[PDB]
Amino acid sequence: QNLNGKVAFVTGGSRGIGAAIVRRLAADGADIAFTYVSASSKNVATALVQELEAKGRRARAIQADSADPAQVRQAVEQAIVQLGPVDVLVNNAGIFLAGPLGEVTLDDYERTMNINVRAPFVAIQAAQASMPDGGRIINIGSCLAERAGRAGVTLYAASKSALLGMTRGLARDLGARGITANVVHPGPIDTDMNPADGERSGELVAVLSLPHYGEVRDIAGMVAFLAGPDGRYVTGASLAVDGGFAA
Amino acid sequence: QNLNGKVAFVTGGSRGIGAAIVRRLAADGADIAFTYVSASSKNVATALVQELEAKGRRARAIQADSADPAQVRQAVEQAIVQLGPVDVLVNNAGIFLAGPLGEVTLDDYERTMNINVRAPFVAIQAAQASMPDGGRIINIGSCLAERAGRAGVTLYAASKSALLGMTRGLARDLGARGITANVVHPGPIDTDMNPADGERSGELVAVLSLPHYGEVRDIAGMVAFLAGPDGRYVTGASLAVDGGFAA
Amino acid sequence: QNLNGKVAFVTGGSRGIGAAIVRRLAADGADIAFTYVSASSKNVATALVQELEAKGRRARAIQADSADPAQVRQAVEQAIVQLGPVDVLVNNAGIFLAGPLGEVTLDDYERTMNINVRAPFVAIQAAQASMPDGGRIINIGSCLAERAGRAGVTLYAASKSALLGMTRGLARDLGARGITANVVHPGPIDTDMNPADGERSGELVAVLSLPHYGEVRDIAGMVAFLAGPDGRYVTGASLAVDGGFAA
Amino acid sequence: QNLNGKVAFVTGGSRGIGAAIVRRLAADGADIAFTYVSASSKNVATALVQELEAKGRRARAIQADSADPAQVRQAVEQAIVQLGPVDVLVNNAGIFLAGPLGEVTLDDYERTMNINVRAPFVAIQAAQASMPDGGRIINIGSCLAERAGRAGVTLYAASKSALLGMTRGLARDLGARGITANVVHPGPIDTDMNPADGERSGELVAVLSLPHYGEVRDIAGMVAFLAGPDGRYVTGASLAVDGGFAA
Ligand SMILES: NC(=O)C1=CN([C@@H]2O[C@H](COP(=O)(O)OP(=O)(O)OC[C@H]3O[C@@H](n4cnc5c(N)ncnc54)[C@H](OP(=O)(O)O)[C@@H]3O)[C@@H](O)[C@H]2O)C=CC1
Ligand SMILES: NC(=O)C1=CN([C@@H]2O[C@H](COP(=O)(O)OP(=O)(O)OC[C@H]3O[C@@H](n4cnc5c(N)ncnc54)[C@H](OP(=O)(O)O)[C@@H]3O)[C@@H](O)[C@H]2O)C=CC1
Ligand SMILES: NC(=O)C1=CN([C@@H]2O[C@H](COP(=O)(O)OP(=O)(O)OC[C@H]3O[C@@H](n4cnc5c(N)ncnc54)[C@H](OP(=O)(O)O)[C@@H]3O)[C@@H](O)[C@H]2O)C=CC1
Ligand SMILES: NC(=O)C1=CN([C@@H]2O[C@H](COP(=O)(O)OP(=O)(O)OC[C@H]3O[C@@H](n4cnc5c(N)ncnc54)[C@H](OP(=O)(O)O)[C@@H]3O)[C@@H](O)[C@H]2O)C=CC1
Repeated sequence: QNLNGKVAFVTGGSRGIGAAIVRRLAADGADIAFTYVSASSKNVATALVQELEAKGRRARAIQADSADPAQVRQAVEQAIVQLGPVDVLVNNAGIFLAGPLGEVTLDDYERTMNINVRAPFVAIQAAQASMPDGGRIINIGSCLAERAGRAGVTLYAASKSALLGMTRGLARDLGARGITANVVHPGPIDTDMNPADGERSGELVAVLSLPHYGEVRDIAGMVAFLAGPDGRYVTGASLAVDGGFAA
Repeated sequence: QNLNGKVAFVTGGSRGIGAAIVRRLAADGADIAFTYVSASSKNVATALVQELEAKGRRARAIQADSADPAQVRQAVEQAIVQLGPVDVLVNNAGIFLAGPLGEVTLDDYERTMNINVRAPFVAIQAAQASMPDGGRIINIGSCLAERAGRAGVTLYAASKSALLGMTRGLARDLGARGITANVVHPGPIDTDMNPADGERSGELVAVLSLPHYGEVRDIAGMVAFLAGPDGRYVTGASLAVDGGFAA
Repeated sequence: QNLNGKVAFVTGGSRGIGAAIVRRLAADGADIAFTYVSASSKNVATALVQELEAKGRRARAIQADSADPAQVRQAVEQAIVQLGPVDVLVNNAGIFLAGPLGEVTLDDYERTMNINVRAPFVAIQAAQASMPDGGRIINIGSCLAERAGRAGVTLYAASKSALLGMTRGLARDLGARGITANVVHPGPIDTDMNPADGERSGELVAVLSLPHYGEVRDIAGMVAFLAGPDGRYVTGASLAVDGGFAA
Repeated sequence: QNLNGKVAFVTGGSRGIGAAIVRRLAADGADIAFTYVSASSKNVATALVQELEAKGRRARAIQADSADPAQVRQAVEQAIVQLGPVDVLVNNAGIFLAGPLGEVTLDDYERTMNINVRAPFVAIQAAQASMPDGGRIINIGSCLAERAGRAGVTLYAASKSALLGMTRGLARDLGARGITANVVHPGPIDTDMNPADGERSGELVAVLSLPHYGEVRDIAGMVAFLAGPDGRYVTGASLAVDGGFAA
């Protein structure tokens, strides 16, 4: 289709929104490389690769801890060597540590900032060197980057709003090559990080414009749109897929 | 066909961005009704309708001056009886009157607010009474709504930023019915109203992230995405298709 | 006395937030002219003039229905004849019509748009020609301009988000003369229009960062800061005085 | 003296914007503690302290590299013991590293994020434990957090937009104690880091609404406003003092 002949790199592709993104981009015809960290995700990841090869797509699963900048850079470099320069980079892997402000530890701080901020920045730096003209960079942000709404999300909210300025700076840095950079903001999305049946799920739905959690395909479709022909003129933008959480 | 069996209504569908939207939504399978104002556009408008019928879509062109609240309301009422309840309402017709602040007249003001603000609001009121659950409302705004950037556009920017609160409030009003309301913000788009080769065009390209005007298909593609299945959880959002004018 | 020798114009200065603005600006040394609409307010307004003159300030009370553009223009012109060119223009008078979207009437729309949008533009257009270099324009917006948050405020929200684009275009139109233009956004404020003890008031406090309504001096203080020496480099900004409603 | 009897903490208080803040908050009557990093600033820092003591204020200058979390925490703890619990915390010290995206180094990343993001978070965590009810947190951000405008500022813009989410979450975390948290975004301000006569200054003045750089008093005045009685209902806000750079 419209991604035929293109290479996509997706951090966190083993499950949740990232697995939905890799499936959607592969269906659009991209060759896919994606990362995972947890040892418990190794089986899921190699099964995911087998599912994509069975559809005739090239695919690689790469273990790379986003907490470690060297591991993210190596993953991209390995992806480039095996599939070629990356056309679509999707920074999706994330961590959510929430709680009373006085209990936040330095490990909470370094871990959140390395995974949610520095890793996307390192993947971009590694990928951009050889990204073909008209390339795409798509960061997964969060509705909490633009509105905290509640107590207990200060550190997470700061890591995710760091991507706003990073994305706008990237759209300026790379626009002369036709490369676009956008950040997508999910509202509540039914995944393991945020189950739709969690005890907190109900008070959250109460503040949405649409009275329900979204689904992982909602995010994958926004990403597929920014990745394809229809995204060519969208850049530097914050695109909320949040059910009207912000309205 | 992502829009098969749906009805779409589009103000200002005879040329420019509005024409590209009607072609795109019909090509996605929607029956289309759209408005035009000048008698000079009557030929172009009815040629457009036969072009869609020749592709097997039902389509109707209705002459309705956006300045007149009854004409817009009657235009929507006519489309509902001829094509059925509208699933996709696209408020696109607009006027751009620019110049020194001291030279602004009351006719400039009433004409700008009647066309850019009141006409969409009237069209939404007529369409919403019978819009099926899961429907879509899409206002065409402007990058000048979020950043004026220059002298001489105060009246126009006020009329477009008026769609921001209107859209967010509509998302809340209609969200229990699954209906979404979004505003898309064009950057410079090569049209009759904004030619890519106008004498001021170069200084506008100079402040962009991507160094060229966009094209009418770029706005149409965003509209088609919000109109379809992948837009189902986007609501109350402002979506820039501006080449990074805002980055 | 940072406003000594300056003239202020305040729509709606007879009560609520506008009465607090005229009091605060006069205490800073401004000669003041302000408008009222209700004949029932003539006693409060002329009482307000008497209180200011007893403090040695020049003051004028001018009846001007904001629904009528001509009355606003003539009020500004009279203030100018009486006190000299206005240094500080404060657009405060406003109307709040809320309710179900299907019950909005054209009278609701016309009255809301004339009072909340056209009247400020007309006052600015009257005052700007002879506004001294370094003057100030301050529009009173609302937190609902940036976030509707709930159903029933669509029309009001659109009227208020119209001031964002108008204010940013004015900051461009007039900045070469040193004139600033800003919009202030009250959060819930205890006044006649929004009593703190209304039966609906409690659910609103529940979404604030500070757990209470604000007070009219909170807006008056923000206005005084913009009017005076510390505001000289602030222009085109949206300033929330909303108790953290948007946070 | 609206800050009488209160204690203020200001990182980077020896010169530029931070010195003007320490002078303004002391002149409003606060006892002040502030940090510096360079051994070369030790004379300037202790001279500033003597200037404040000569006006009758208590003041302490503490060398503390913001890059080092323990030094930042230690400085806040030392000031709490010496001057008492902090009422007004001003995170001002910052670093600007600009250049091509591909040349950004690990040290550029680590130093920018440790200084612009982590140090403010650490100062806040230390001060908030004993901050008196009704206190104020004021982060110094940048107009580049909200709009990059140009190529070459990606890292810096990411570090500053991180303060947006941090500030909004802090406002929720602390609002129940009456504490406010806001970010001030300077435009170009004539200092050592951004001299008003630099070769790049003219093209920058060309994109402003006011056609000149601001001055350090313009920033000190907005902080003093936030710190005082008139800021009591402002929280979670982004307040631009940018000459209309964003208009
Ligand atoms: N879902 C939501 O409601 C919201 C989500 N977001 C953002 O969406 C993105 C993911 O959403 P979601 O799918 O819900 O998250 P999940 O926790 O459900 O899935 C997490 C994925 O990220 C990967 N990941 C986590 N930490 C690391 C790491 N240190 N190194 C490498 N990979 C890692 C996991 O890999 P493994 O399987 O190997 O652990 C897994 O594939 C995140 O950025 C999150 O912040 C934004 C707003 C709200
Ligand atoms: N193109 C750009 O660079 C930008 C565009 N926009 C917005 O995008 C939208 C369209 O832009 P563009 O395509 O350039 O506009 P064009 O002027 O090229 O096309 C205008 C269309 O609107 C119709 N129209 C105008 N006034 C009325 C009215 N009173 N009643 C009915 N129909 C009317 C015309 O019908 P007829 O053909 O009969 O005249 C025509 O079909 C507008 O909302 C515009 O403000 C915003 C920012 C930048
Ligand atoms: N109150 C709140 O919590 C919020 C307030 N706002 C905005 O703040 C502004 C004032 O709010 P508030 O003071 O609470 O409202 P009030 O009704 O309490 O005070 C209104 C003032 O405006 C004047 N006024 C009202 N309508 C007109 C008109 N058509 N023509 C001329 N003068 C008029 C009245 O004059 P008279 O005495 O002659 O009637 C009165 O002095 C408005 O623009 C409102 O939208 C924004 C968000 C929330
Ligand atoms: N000025 C501008 O044009 C703009 C400024 N800003 C922000 O405003 C704030 C101040 O601006 P400006 O006054 O121009 O900055 P300056 O560089 O002129 O002053 C720097 C101050 O920060 C201190 N400092 C720097 N690094 C450290 C550190 N690692 N540990 C402790 N103290 C440190 C310095 O201490 P010493 O004296 O020991 O060096 C000095 O007091 C910064 O956050 C900046 O990014 C935002 C937008 C535009």
